[PDB]
Amino acid sequence: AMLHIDDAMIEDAVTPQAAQEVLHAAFLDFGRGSAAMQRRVRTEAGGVKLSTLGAVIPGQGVAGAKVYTTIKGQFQFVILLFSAADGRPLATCDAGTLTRKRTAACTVLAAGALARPRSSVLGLFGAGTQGAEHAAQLSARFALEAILVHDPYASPEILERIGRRCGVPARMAAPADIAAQADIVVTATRSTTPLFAGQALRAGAFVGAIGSSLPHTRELDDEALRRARAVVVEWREQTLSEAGDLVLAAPDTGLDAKVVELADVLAGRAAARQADEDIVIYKSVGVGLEDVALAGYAYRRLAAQRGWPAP
Amino acid sequence: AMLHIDDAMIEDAVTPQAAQEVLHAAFLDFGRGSAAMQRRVRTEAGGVKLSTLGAVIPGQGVAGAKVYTTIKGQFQFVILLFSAADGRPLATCDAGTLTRKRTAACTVLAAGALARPRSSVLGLFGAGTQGAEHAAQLSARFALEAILVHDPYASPEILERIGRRCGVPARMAAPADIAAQADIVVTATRSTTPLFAGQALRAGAFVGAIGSSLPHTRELDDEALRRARAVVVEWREQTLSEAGDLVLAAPDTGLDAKVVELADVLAGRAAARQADEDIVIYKSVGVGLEDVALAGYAYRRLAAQRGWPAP
Ligand SMILES: [Cl-]
Ligand SMILES: [Cl-]
Ligand SMILES: [Cl-]
Ligand SMILES: [Cl-]
Ligand SMILES: [Cl-]
Ligand SMILES: [Cl-]
Ligand SMILES: [Cl-]
Repeated sequence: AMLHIDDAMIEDAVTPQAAQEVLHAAFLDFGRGSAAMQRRVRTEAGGVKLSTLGAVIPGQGVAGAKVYTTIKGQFQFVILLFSAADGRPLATCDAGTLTRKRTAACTVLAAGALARPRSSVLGLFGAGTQGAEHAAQLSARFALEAILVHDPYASPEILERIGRRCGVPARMAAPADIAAQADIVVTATRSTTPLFAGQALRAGAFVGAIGSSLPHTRELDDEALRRARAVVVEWREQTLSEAGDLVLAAPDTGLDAKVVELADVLAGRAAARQADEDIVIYKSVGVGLEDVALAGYAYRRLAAQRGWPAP
Repeated sequence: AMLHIDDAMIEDAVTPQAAQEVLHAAFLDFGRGSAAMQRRVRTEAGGVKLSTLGAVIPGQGVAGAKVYTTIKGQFQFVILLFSAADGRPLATCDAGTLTRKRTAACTVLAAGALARPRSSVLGLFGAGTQGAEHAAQLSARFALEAILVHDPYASPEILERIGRRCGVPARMAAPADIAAQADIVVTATRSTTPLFAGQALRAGAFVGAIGSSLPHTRELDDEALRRARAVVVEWREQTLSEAGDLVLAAPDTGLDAKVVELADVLAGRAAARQADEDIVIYKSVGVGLEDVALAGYAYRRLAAQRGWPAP
């Protein structure tokens, strides 16, 4: 059997701040052209979908792919890691915990660069495990004073849990109230219609639209995209095909000319925010660079800990 | 964790004849539209390539992807196999031996359909792993009396091993003499340019061009394509994009109108050979249907033997 890195191993091996460092470096490599990704490709027959994506990151000594089935809208994932030094397979890796940490770490990287530095109100659409991870990681990055939550399944107990975890009081709020009050809005839903009116967004707001990989899902309306100074994506290529919202946006939004790549933001090449008033949208799809980079870092850390071979 | 199938397990679990039966059935399914494939996709950075391809084959209860690195022409292959019934990951599978077996098995299916039935002279370009496996499986399928081999780098021992494995006298021969004398020609090299003059090919010949899957390399020349009655491919979408033997063809060759898919040949829909004198070319690049189908067969067979869960 190949070495298998499971979710519990990832939970202990990868801190949010390590995840942010690893992803920052991998994106800088991607921007310099010293790392490469495979776009997400989907195949389907008999109601069973198979998808693949991946990356080659020689700067971190790894290459890999994430492969997964989709059946009735449910996913089962395997990440497979190889050595970039000699090409040999290294390990398989669960995707659940890794994806939770990765999604919030990328949102933090983007908000750190593009949200107002003194942001103090976080709005959350969806307060399950991904929403809560975003709240924890963002609370560590910003001096937050409130977390406003919209999720019909949040309970007073979930709110106290998240509040205690973050050290910031969390409370329920209506969608229009979140949009109007929040400096940073994260949307983490399988919605197929817009979560709030673009008109309602606070001046200066950063929106991290995480949403879903599933067909027909979208969270933002044309107005939000039209209002935005910039729409930050992981990769020009994939994110402009993949995402429901970006593909749908009519020529009116001017979306095209305002799309900027995360690597350019992180490298300090984009100058995306011109003014305090600017709205910035970050659209996350998950690209193969991110999974591979974090699984490689986990492999390296667990190997050192356990006497596994170096990548 | 995951169950793993290694190269030694495939060597023992998978005969050529079984591989041919499994692959013939998978192609029929693909031909009927009930199975689907992912084209090969290649990603490269810092001299390290990562490739993926795969398939969903509900009829055989499996889906999966082969993922491999290439570093200086050297490959490391792993198949990730999933259940088409419930989507769950079933196994990792080393795929060195699998790849070797499936490529030769598919060429034997094509030759069985398209070469002269009483073919007795095999011409082989390339006496390495791939060429030798083709010679072995063809020696079982046809009543061969001679194997004529050209490989500019091979030692006398390699040739002696081929003769012994095949139970057929094997000798070194000049490319022009091979082309002139062979009933079946297999090209299994990394040559970037044609190996012999297409004008030299014997009337009636079946030519299995296996070595090239880069759009800038070709093993056959334009005259070969012109002379050929039919050029049979595994899947038009992939082959016509990848195979330099086809990409670089002059319009002169009439290639467009003579391309036929392997599934239509195996289903008895194609009638590709119109005359004994006809030359027929099979251009192979390797496609994900073959990998998935053979990995599923191996899994099922080993699972029955070892008590592993059913797909
Ligand atoms: Cl790609
Ligand atoms: Cl500020
Ligand atoms: Cl959206
Ligand atoms: Cl910026
Ligand atoms: Cl298909
Ligand atoms: Cl005959
Ligand atoms: Cl292959």
